Amino acid sequence: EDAELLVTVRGGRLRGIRLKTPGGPVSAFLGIPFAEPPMGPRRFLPPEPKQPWSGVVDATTFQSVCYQYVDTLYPGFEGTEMWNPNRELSEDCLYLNVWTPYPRPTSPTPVLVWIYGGGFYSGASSLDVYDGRFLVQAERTVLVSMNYRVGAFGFLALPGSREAPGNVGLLDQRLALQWVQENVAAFGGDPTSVTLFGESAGAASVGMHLLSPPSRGLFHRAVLQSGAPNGPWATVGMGEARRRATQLAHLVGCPPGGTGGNDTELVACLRTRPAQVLVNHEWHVLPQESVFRFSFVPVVDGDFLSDTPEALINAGDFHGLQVLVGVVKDEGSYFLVYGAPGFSKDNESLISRAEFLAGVRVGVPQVSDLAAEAVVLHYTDWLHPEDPARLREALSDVVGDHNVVCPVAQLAGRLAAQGARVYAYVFEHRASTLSWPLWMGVPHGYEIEFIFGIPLDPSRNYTAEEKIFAQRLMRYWANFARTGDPNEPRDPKAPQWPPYTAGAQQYVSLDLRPLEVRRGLRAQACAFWNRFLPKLLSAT
Amino acid sequence: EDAELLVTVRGGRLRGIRLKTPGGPVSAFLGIPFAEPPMGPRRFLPPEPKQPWSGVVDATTFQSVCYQYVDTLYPGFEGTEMWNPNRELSEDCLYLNVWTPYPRPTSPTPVLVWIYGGGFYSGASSLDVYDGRFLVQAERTVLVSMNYRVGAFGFLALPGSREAPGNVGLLDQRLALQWVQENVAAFGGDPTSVTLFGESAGAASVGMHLLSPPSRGLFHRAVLQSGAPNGPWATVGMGEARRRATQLAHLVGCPPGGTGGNDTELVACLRTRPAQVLVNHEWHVLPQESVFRFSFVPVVDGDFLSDTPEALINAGDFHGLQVLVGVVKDEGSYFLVYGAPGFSKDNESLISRAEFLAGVRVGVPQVSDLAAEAVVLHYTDWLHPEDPARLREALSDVVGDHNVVCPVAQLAGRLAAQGARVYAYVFEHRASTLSWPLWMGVPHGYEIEFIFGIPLDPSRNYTAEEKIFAQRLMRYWANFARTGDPNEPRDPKAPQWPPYTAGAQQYVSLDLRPLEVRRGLRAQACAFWNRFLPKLLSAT
Ligand SMILES: NC(=O)c1cc[n+](CCCn2ccnc2/C=N/O)cc1
Ligand SMILES: NC(=O)c1cc[n+](CCCn2ccnc2/C=N/O)cc1
Repeated sequence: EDAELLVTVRGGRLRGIRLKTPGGPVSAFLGIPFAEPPMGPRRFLPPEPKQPWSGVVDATTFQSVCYQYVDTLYPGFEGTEMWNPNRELSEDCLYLNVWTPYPRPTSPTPVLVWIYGGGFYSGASSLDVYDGRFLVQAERTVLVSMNYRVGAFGFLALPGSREAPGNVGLLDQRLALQWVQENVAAFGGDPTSVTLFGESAGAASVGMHLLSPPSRGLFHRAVLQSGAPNGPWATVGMGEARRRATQLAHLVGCPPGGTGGNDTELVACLRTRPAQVLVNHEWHVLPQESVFRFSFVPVVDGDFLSDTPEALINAGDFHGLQVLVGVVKDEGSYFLVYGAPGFSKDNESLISRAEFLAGVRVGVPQVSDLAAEAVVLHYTDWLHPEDPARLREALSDVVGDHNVVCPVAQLAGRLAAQGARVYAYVFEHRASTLSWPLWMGVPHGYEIEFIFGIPLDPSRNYTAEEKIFAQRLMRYWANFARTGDPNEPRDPKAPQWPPYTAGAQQYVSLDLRPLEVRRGLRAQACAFWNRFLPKLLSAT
Repeated sequence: EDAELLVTVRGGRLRGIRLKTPGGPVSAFLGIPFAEPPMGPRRFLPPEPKQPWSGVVDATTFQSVCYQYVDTLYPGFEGTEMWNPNRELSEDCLYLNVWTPYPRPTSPTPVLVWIYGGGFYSGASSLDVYDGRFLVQAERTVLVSMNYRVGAFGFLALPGSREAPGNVGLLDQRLALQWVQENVAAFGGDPTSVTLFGESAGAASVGMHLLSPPSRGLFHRAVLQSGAPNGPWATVGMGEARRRATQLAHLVGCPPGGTGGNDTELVACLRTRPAQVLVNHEWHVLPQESVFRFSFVPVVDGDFLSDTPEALINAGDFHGLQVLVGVVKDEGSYFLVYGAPGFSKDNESLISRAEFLAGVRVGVPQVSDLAAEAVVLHYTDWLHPEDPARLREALSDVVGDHNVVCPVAQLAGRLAAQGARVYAYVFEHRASTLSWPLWMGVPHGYEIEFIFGIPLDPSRNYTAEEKIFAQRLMRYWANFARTGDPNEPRDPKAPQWPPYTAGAQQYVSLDLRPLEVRRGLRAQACAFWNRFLPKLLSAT
C-alpha cells in the first residue's frame, strides 16, 4: 500500500491515491463526503454535515458533478469543453478533495482552499485545469477544493420561506470550510493558516465569505481572481429572485393549474421534477438578451448577507486581513461570443459601428438610453469611430470593465483604505496552447492553468519559459498563503511586489518578463462605472 | 511732396501718412469715416453711410475708440493694458483704417480685413498689437480694419422693436465691408479677393458674416482665430437679451418712477443717459457669477441671423469657400484670473480640489449639478485627483474646450464636410516677452502679435528666431489670402499643411519648429461637449 494513503477523519476512515509529478509524488484524497446528499426533500435546503460512516470510504477518484447546464456553443471545442462536467451529473455531489505532499508534513502546513467559478450555474472541482498535484508538490502546501450546488439547486430563492431560502450553494462552501477547520490537521494542514482562493464566481464567493460573519472565522486570507462580490452579476434582489424562481416553476408546470400559489406548494412541486428538467429551463428566466448575466446567483436576503455587498464593503473593518486580487488582460472577450452580434470565435469579429451599438445594450442590460450613450461616449475613439478592430476591443473593454475590472478595483481600494493588506496584479500572458482565437488576447479564466502548474504536466506542449513562469506564479500564491506577502521573504533579487493602496493604486504585471509595477487598474474607465454612472441612473 | 499719401474715395479726399518698417515704408490711411456718427437719436440704431465731405479729411492718426469698459483687474500691467483703449472714448467712433504698400500696387492686390475681438464689450483697431505696417510691407497685401460698436451701444437688443433691434455692431462691420467693395480699389486692393480674419469675438464675427447672406457676398475667404459663432458666449436668446436690456435700463433709472415701460419709452430714456453711465452698469446684468460670459452679444433674432449659428452651420452649403481656423495651446488660462477661486496671476495658482469643483461652476454656468458631475468626471485625473498643478491645467481645459476649442472643431468639421476647404492650426509658441505668468502657457490672444509681425519692430526685445517665425506666419496668412492655400505654391521643400477634414481631422502645430501634422482637435474632450452633454441637458 502506502501508510500515508490511509487517513482517519472525524467521520471515519479514508483511502487516498498517489499522484505522479515530474518532481515527486503527492497524496490525494478525492471525493470525501462532507455533507448528506441534498436529495429529495433536501433539495433547495441548507446542507447538513455528513454522518459518520463505517469501514473505509474510497477516496481515489473524483465524485459526481453537481447538476448543471452543459455548454453547447462550440461542440468538440477544447476552449469550451474544458469547463464542462467531466464526471456524471448528480444531486449527490457534496464532496471535497484534499491534496497533501509526500511525505506528509509533520508540522502544521498552510492550507489553500479552491472555489471554482462558473457564474454560479456550472463548475466542478474535478476539472483537469484544477489539478492540484503540481501546486502541492512544488510548494509543499495543503490544497483543498469542494463541490457546491450551482444553478437552481444551489441558488433558487423564494426569500422568507424555509423551503427555499437561497444561498445554499454558499452554505455548501461554508460547511466545507468547517470541515477543513475540523479535519485538515489529519492531513498535515494548519487550520490557523487557511487561504481561500477562487476565480470569477468563485472569487465572488470568496468575497462573500469575507462579508459573512459566520464564514469570516473559518479562514485568514483571501485571493480573488477576476471576480468580486459587488459586481452587477454576483447578486440579485429579493423581488427578482422570487420572479425567476416563480418563472422556472411555471416553465416546468408548477403549480399544477390551477391548484397552488404559496411558496410551500411551489417548492414542493419543484422537488418532484427531475433535476434535468429544471436545468433545461434555467436560461429562460433571465430578463433580457444579455451576456455575463446568470439566472440563479446569491440573493441579498438579510441572512447570509446582512446587506448588499457594496454596503458591507464600504462599512467594513478589514484590519488584520491580507488580500490578493487581480484580473486578466482581456476580461470581456470570452463573453462576447455568447450573444454580442457580429462576434464569432471562427472569424476575426471585425464588428461594425451598428453592431457595436447593439452589443453595448447586450453587455450593459437594464440601462436607460442615456446611460448607454454615456457608455458609447467613453469607449468610442472619436478619431476612429468606425474602425472595426478598435470597436471590437472597445466592446470587450465595456463588458470586462463593467463586470470584472471595476468591481475588483472598487473592492481593492476599499479594502486597502479600511485596514486590509492588498496586493494587485494583471495577468498578461497568453498561453502558447490557447485554442481561443488570437483577437481574444488573454481571455477570462486562462490564468488558472498557470496558478495550478499545469504547464508542468509532461503530457502537454507548454514552452520551457511557461514552465518557469508557472513555478514563479505558484511561488507567489504559496508565499501569500504562508506569510501573507507574495514576495519571497528573504529575497530582493527579484523585483518586489508593492502593496495596493487607495492612493498609489500600484499593481504588477504577470507575464514572462520580470515584475513591472504600474499604477491604476483602468482608473479613468472605472471612474465612469463606479462614480458617474450611478449618479446618471439615479436621475433617470 | 509724396503723391501716394493722397487718395480720393467715394466720399471725398484723404491724406494718409508714411509708416516706417525695417524693410521699407508703408502708406497708411488711419481714421477714414465710413458711417455717420451714431449719436443722439442714432444710438442703438443701424449705421448709416458717411455722407460725402468737402476738402481733405486728415487720415494720419487713429480715431476715437468706441465707448467700452476699461479693464482694471491689474492696473499698470502690460498683459491687460495692451487691450485697453489707447485713444479717447467716444460714440463718434465708426472709422476704419487702410494699409497699402509703397509704392502703391498697380495690379489689384488681395485684401485682408481685420476684426478685433473683446467679447463684444471692448476692443479697438488702434491697438499697438494690430499694427498693419509689418504685414503689408512683408507680404505686399492690403490690410483693412474697422471700429465697430461694442457693449450696449452695439448689441443691446429689445427684439422686435425698431429703436433697439440689436446686432448693430455686426452691421457696423458689414458697412465697413461694403466700404471695402466700393473703395479698396483706390488703394490698389482687389475687391474680388477679400479675406476676413478676426480673433475671439472677432473670429465669431467673421463666422456670423458667413452665416448672413447680405454679408456673405462681400468677401470670399474667412479666418477664425480662437473663436467661432456657435460658442456658448457669442450669441444670446431674444428673451435673455430683453431681460439684460431691461435691467440695464433699471440700473440707470429707466423708466422713471411712474412711467410706462414699452420698448419706445425704454430706449428713449436710455438715449438720454451719458455713455459712461451705461458702461458703468454693464457687468451688473449677467445672470450669475461666471467667466467667459458677456452682457451684450449678437442676438438670434431672425434678421441678421435667420436661425441659431449651430442650425445655420449644419444646414449650410459652403462649396467654393476656403477657411483657416485654429486655436492657441492654452485657451482657458487667461480667463481663470477673472473669477475662478484660488487663481492669481502673481502666484502659481495651485488650486485645491474644492476650488476646482467651485471653479467648474464658474467656468460652466447654468448647468445642472449632474452636468457639473460629468464635467468633473471627464477632467479629473483619478490617479492624481488632488494634485494642485493638474487641477489647474484641468480647469483651464474646461474653460478652453467649452468656449473655444470645441466650438471651433465643431465648426471646422461641419465646414469641411459640407463643401469648404478648411485648414486648422494650433499655436504653441509662448512669446519670450510675455508678461503673463508661466503657468498660463500660451494664453488666449497671444498669437496676434506674431500674425501682425510685431517682433519685427526694432523697439522690441524679441529673439531672432521669433522674427523668422513671425515671417513664416505672415507668409501663411498671406498665401491663404492670395490663393486660399497657406502652403507655398512654389515650394515642395517646406512641410506641407494638409487640409482639415471631418474624417482625418488633420492640423499643424505652429511654433519655432517646422510644421508638424497632428490629428484631432481634442477629439475625446470635444465629443463630451458636442455630443454627450446636449443629451444630458435634454434629459435634465
Ligand atoms: N440555452 C441557450 O440558448 C443559452 C443561452 C445563453 N447561455 C449563456 C451561456 C453562458 N454565458 C453567458 C454569458 N457568458 C457566458 C459564458 N460562461 O462561461 C446559455 C444557454
Ligand atoms: N466690475 C466687475 O466686477 C467686473 C466683473 C467682470 N468683468 C469681466 C472681465 C472680463 N472677463 C471676464 C471673464 N472673461 C473675461 C475676459 N477678459 O478678457 C469685469 C469687471
